[PDB]
Amino acid sequence: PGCLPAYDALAGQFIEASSREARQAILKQGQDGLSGVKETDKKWASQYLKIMGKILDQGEDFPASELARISKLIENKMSEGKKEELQRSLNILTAFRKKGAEKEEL
Repeated sequence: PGCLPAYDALAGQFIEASSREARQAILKQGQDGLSGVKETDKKWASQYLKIMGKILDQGEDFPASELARISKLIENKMSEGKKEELQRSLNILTAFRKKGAEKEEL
C-alpha cells in the first residue's frame, strides 16, 4: 500500500529539486496527475502528497525522525492492524529516504 510507483517518482523529483517553490510545483503536478491515478492508489497517493508537503515544511529530517518513530512504535505492544499500518508508514518514509540516498549518490 505504501511506497507507490507514483509516490517514488514524485519523491525522487521532490528531493532532487533544490528550490522549495519548485518542490511545491512538483507536489502540485502530483495533485494534478492524481486524478489519473487508480482510485485504490489515488486515496493513498493523496495522503502521500500531504506527507511530502509536511516534509517540505518540517524539513528533510522530518521523515527521518518520523521513520525512527515508526520503528520505535513497532517495537511495542501494538495490535496486528497497528503493526501493518506502521509497516506501511515505514515503507513510505524509507522509500523517500532511499530516493534521498540515490539523489546524494547522483
